[PDB]
Amino acid sequence: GLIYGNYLHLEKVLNAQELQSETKGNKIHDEHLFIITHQAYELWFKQILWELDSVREIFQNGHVRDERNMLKVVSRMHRVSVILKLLVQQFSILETMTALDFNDFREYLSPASGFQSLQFRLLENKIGVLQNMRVPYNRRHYRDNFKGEENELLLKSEQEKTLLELVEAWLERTPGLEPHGFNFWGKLEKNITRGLEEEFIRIQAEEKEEQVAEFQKQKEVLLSLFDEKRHEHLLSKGERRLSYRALQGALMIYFYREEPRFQVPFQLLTSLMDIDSLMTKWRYNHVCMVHRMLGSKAGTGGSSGYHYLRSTVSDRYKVFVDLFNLSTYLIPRHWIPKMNPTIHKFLEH
Amino acid sequence: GLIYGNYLHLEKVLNAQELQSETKGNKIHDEHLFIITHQAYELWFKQILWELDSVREIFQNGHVRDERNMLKVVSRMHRVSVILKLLVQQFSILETMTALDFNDFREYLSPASGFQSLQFRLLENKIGVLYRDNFKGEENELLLKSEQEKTLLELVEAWLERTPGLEPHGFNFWGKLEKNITRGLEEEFQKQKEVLLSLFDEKRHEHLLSKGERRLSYRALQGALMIYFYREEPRFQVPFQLLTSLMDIDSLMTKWRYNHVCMVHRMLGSKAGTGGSSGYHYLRSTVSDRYKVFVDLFNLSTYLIPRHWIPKMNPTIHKFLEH
Amino acid sequence: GLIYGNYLHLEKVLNAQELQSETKGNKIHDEHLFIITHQAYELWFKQILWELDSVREIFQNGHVRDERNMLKVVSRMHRVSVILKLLVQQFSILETMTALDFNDFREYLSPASGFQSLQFRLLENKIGVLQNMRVPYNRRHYRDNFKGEENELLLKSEQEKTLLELVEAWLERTPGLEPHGFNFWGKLEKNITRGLEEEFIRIQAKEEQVAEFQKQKEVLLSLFDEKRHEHLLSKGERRLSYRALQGALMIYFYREEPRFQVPFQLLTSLMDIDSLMTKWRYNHVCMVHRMLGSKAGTGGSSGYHYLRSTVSDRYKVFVDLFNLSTYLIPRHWIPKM
Amino acid sequence: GLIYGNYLHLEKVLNAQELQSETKGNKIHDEHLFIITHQAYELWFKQILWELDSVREIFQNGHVRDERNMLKVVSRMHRVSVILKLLVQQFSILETMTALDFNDFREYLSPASGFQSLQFRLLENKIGVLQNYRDNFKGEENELLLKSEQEKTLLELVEAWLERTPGLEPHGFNFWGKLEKNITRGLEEEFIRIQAKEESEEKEEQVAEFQKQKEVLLSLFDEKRHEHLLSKGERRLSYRALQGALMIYFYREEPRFQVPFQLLTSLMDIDSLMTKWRYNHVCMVHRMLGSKAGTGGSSGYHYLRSTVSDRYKVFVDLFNLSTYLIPRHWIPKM
Ligand code: HEM
Ligand code: HEM
Ligand code: HEM
Ligand code: HEM
Ligand SMILES: N[C@@H](Cc1c[nH]c2ccccc12)C(=O)O
Ligand SMILES: N[C@@H](Cc1c[nH]c2ccccc12)C(=O)O
Ligand SMILES: N[C@@H](Cc1c[nH]c2ccccc12)C(=O)O
Ligand SMILES: N[C@@H](Cc1c[nH]c2ccccc12)C(=O)O
Ligand SMILES: N[C@@H](Cc1c[nH]c2ccccc12)C(=O)O
Ligand SMILES: N[C@@H](Cc1c[nH]c2ccccc12)C(=O)O
Ligand SMILES: N[C@@H](Cc1c[nH]c2ccccc12)C(=O)O
Ligand SMILES: N[C@@H](Cc1c[nH]c2ccccc12)C(=O)O
Repeated sequence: GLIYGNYLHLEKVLNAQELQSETKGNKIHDEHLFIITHQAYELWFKQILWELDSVREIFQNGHVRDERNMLKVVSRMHRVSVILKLLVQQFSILETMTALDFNDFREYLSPASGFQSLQFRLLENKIGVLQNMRVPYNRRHYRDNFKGEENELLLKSEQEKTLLELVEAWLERTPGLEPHGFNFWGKLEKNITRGLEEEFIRIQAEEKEEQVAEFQKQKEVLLSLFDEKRHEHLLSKGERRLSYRALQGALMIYFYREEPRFQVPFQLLTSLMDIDSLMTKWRYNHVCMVHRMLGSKAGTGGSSGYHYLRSTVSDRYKVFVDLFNLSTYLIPRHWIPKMNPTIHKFLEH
Repeated sequence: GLIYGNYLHLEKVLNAQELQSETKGNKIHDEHLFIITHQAYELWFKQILWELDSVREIFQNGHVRDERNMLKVVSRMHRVSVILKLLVQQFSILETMTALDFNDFREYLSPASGFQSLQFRLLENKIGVLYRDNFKGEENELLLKSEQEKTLLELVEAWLERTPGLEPHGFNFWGKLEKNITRGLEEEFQKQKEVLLSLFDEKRHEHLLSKGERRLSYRALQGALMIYFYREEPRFQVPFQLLTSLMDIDSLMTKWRYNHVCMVHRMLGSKAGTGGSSGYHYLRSTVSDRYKVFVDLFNLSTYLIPRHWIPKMNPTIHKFLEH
Repeated sequence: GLIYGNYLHLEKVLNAQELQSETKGNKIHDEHLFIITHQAYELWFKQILWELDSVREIFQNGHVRDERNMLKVVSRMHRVSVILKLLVQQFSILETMTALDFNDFREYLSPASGFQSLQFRLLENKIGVLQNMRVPYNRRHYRDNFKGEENELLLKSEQEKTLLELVEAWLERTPGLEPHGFNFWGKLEKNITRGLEEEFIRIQAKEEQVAEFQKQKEVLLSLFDEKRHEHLLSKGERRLSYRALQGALMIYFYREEPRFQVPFQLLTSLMDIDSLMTKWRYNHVCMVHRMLGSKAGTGGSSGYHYLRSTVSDRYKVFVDLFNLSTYLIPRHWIPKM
Repeated sequence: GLIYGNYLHLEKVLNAQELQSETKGNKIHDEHLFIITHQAYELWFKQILWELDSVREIFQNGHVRDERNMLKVVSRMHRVSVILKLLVQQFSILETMTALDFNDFREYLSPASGFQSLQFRLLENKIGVLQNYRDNFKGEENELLLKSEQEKTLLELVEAWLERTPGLEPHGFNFWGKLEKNITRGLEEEFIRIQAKEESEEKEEQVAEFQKQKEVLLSLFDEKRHEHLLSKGERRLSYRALQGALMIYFYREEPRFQVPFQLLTSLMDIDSLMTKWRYNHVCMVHRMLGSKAGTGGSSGYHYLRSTVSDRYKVFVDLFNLSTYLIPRHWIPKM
């Protein structure tokens, strides 16, 4: 007969708390809070990876093509986002430890650090952090912190398809992009040209000289969206992550989100942004706690400490930057290519 | 030397997830979340036990008498509050599991249930909640001892009885208080008068104690009111924070029970639980003041009077209640 | 050009703070907190009403029929829940006021109370709380607080279609229920009857299980008892029509089918809102207990004891959505498509 | 008789919502959310100002000297951080507005913006955000803003109180003189240990780390270095207020120091939460605008990112004192 403790394997979970300060002569009371906190984070990291891998598989094995699977995909991605909120507020518990009491056992931690968290790196990689985009500390690649089987695992996570790459391929298949079909991009380029011209004609008919200047730059940006060569250049700089065609699909889903087939997909894209946003907030809440804990002391793990972490709060680690930056090309509602009754029907369940 | 995963014994923590649906033929994806969620709770239960026992020990070994320890005491108790708030919020994660998906692996859980959580019971007992069939062997022992050892309620109680100002040949708070309330009432209804004076009925209080309506002794109650009214006095400041934290822990506990109820409702409807209870209904009954260990601290708000009525503290007792 | 303060009408919002303790002689510092806190609850009440009326309108005027609008409906209802979530937590700001400090200005408040909040009642009604659902004290006093224009709005909020009623009509049109078509209810009764029979066979092949089985057979088959449904629909155990219940269950079982994906989100949101309204009632209670103890309320209720009575399923407008969990069956039994 | 709606002045509060999009024809449903959200923020800003001024007065009028008042001071300061935490969470509400729906009424907002929030500026100044923006303000509002720059800030008031911390006096406990003495000996003893070790790469690694540590620790006792950093703005507290804060950190368990230590912790909490407000703000603004310039004239997203830095952290020094934490046995005995 199943027993709660055995089902949950608490004989392992609740016998995993060894205070290094205890195993060295003077246990420091607050080291217990320190271990439990990290262990709770790591248990949730594992859950995130579980969801994340299942969603990667759904894309990879072709099942995302069958649109009855979108509810499951969006519901699991949103769950990753919900766990991450919890992880962001979880720092409030560690923050009840003063820096003085932390100071009483910090000496027993060296040279271990969060640099040695296998799962945090797995998670970064599987979402789609580019290894060359990573802020360096001590002049070498992050994987130097791992050896053997763990190193092997990390390498596979750098090599296997990332959430970013999977979502990208799917985005490239978004209905409506086909030039000989609805031809979204063609119609969009045309409609933006018209809009601008009607807008310029309206303007030229202090405010004027300014509105002209304001017009002139909005025009450059909007029209630059159709410069594919410019995009390719920004791709290789890692300034952009998505392929030109994938950007098109994403924009297609933004504009026509209310169309029934695009409603859950638009929720997914929103979730992808949520997850980028939560991950960075995790980083920043981390940074704020570490400032109070260390001041400007160097880290047990070999970094500058507070200062290094601060530099990781940046778009370098924002995998779906392209989804955020699409808001740059938002246009007036009536500029958006109208849908005929055939494609309106194409995009119905 | 030391490595992250070894340090945290991730070898154990991250190798502790066995889907009962998987070992039984058809693995259900959402059972992983079900397992991880309970494991995170238990970890935090263990942390709470760790803080709680450490605070009980400070009361027990006499260190609480040394008032330089109050900061340690309040801060650890506040920490318990903070952890509990996260635990209340943590239900929102499990709530991303639809009842339908839950329904796909629930069959593999019987007869197990939360009734078998050792740490939850240890928690309730050590705080002062006044089922053990669900345990036996060595676990029944710890459970036994947690009922027999002095509770947080009893330890706070004794400490509350030693509160300065409560001695009849000293500042005589209680005598002075009955005088000022007898005066102020007749200076000024019958219903408030009835209630306010019943505070001075020690006999009524003892009767309510045995009835279980009240937990703290009469004397301990007096110290608590003394700390409320004079909380700004330096020696009472951190003690007042402590009383506040005790009340915090009480609310968060039932808020835990209640968020639990709301989720279980959506998961089970009116089905009976795997542990043999009526389920939702049974859980609804635990969200009551029967489980509120520090009810008296809440109830004291009944007897709050105008500032004027409060026994003026002369310069003698003022300098005494200075650090 | 417009300016922030003017745009937001801050000349109204930030000039709305009058400390009654200050008006009557002695300013008590924490009354400001007290005031701002309610004002913020009411701004959000207004917002909730705004989302809510607009979703009601989408149902009422037929727009929901075009499923293009389902993203809007679910986004706004989920928005209502996100706001309620914030409002549950907002109590922690007022909890930084000790009971002893509150007691220094409580006297200047009587006989006014939260009981006189028009928007809270509007919200209750527009979601769908019926007069019968209300606690006896509340039923004969909630409307006896307002007059004229406010009383006008209250009557409307009850006379007009509720979210409950509107969602009920729409659930009744759930594709799949039509007997000439997919005949969901017919297939379901057949499959469950077959399932129970296979199950009873398995248990006979092997004392507790037969007893468990029997209770479960009793409950499941009872689902198909429409008369029982109406009887319960009169003791107030149930609120939704029979057919609407079938639509809800249809959306649960077939939630992955694309036309049901967003509808399923909506039912979940509906339950979220119910939960969060009660968690609001309960956080409220927990606070008030520490503020009043056993003292009666300024509005004349018993205080703690009364408020605690509102933390009841009798106030859950969508109880049925919760209670359909009672009737969940193994995947295998669900009628195939 | 007093009535709820009247008490709260809801005739003002619930009649303050004017959708500009509506005023110009096409009502956009989400503009209402946008308005209510900002209005809620401003009510909470007002509450913060209220609490914050009350605490400033306690200091300014000398009431902090009477230590009866420390419970009030800390509880109100803690109250401020509890409000700020809600304000940070409050962004999640506005985040249920998509960028495309925001786009439908954004044009009606120009040229208003958060630059024109009076209360947010007052908040910054009163806490003590160093000057080195009033363009967006005029008239009486401009006046108030000046007054907030000239009146004593929370930072300045806490600084003065820290300068009066008991224990600092040289002919009394002489905390600083003793602290320097013990640090110097502590390091010299640590250095003896390292020297004893056998010549290795590890030993040199320990010597090298030691030297870096010794230099940092002992620079605590360089007052000229501190003054130089003050002038550069890289620091904010006087040298002596720093000694007081350190005194309170080290001896926090001493009864007279318990609640003051809570106070200092609360200050760091508020810095931490202000910057978390700015960053949550940033994250939302990126989804809303991408790289479009703000209606208020800034570059937008890029500008807001720059406000998320220690340039705005009023109590940096309280954070940076963790740089000088030492082993317990080096702390001067009482
Ligand atoms: C007192 C509390 C903490 C301190 C002082 C601290 C400090 C640091 C420091 C200084 C680093 C940079 C590496 C180094 O030089 O050591 C770091 C990295 C890291 N820490 Fe923390 N940390 C704390 C709490 C936590 C917690 C609770 C977690 C939960 C898993 C965590 C996870 C990580 C991770 C994943 C990294 C790598 C981050 C990256 O490179 O982006 N830390 N930490
Ligand atoms: C889908 C989620 C859950 C369901 C359906 C559920 C259901 C139940 C039920 C029906 C009971 C009463 C005993 C029984 O008949 O089995 C119970 C008890 C209990 N469960 Fe949960 N539960 C859930 C999640 C959790 C979680 C995540 C925890 C975290 C540790 C937890 C901890 C407890 C505790 C401590 C009790 C005993 C409570 C008391 O007696 O006051 N449960 N649960
Ligand atoms: C110190 C804080 C509070 C106390 C002591 C308190 C107390 C009470 C009491 C006693 C009642 C019952 C009516 C009566 O007899 O007066 C009540 C009802 C109510 N209050 Fe509060 N309250 C507090 C804060 C709030 C806040 C912040 C709100 C936010 C809007 C609020 C809104 C309401 C509402 C809507 C009702 C009617 C509830 C129902 O009928 O279910 N109250 N309150
Ligand atoms: C869709 C939502 C929002 C957007 C797109 C947005 C955008 C911006 C931008 C672009 C600026 C820089 C000035 C400019 O060029 O306009 C700014 C500043 C500011 N905003 Fe927001 N904002 C939003 C919501 C809010 C909310 C809810 C508040 C609450 C009061 C707020 C308060 C402020 C404040 C106080 C500033 C000045 C901050 C500083 O200069 O450090 N904003 N905002
Ligand atoms: N489901 C189809 C079509 C598709 C691709 N990307 C999409 C985005 C939104 C909606 C549909 C699609 C496929 O995967 O090939
Ligand atoms: N790197 C941290 C120490 C630390 C944080 N989390 C850890 C987990 C395990 C081991 C060490 C750590 C510091 O410099 O203070
Ligand atoms: N510390 C002393 C005095 C004391 C008892 N109870 C208190 C409550 C508040 C302040 C001081 C006390 C003791 O433990 O006996
Ligand atoms: N008692 C729960 C099952 C359950 C909840 N949490 C558990 C933890 C372990 C084992 C079983 C459970 C039910 O009736 O559905
Ligand atoms: N949208 C159609 C059909 C419908 C009713 N209820 C539904 C639930 C889910 C999907 C479609 C429907 C209508 O309103 O009449
Ligand atoms: N009913 C509350 C008083 C109260 C709570 N919230 C209010 C808002 C406005 C006016 C009065 C109130 C009591 O009995 O103490
Ligand atoms: N309260 C006294 C002494 C004092 C100043 N700073 C302190 C810090 C901690 C404890 C006491 C003090 C004063 O204001 O002058
Ligand atoms: N600054 C925002 C507009 C904005 C945000 N909050 C505001 C409050 C009032 C007026 C305008 C705003 C933008 O550039 O899009």
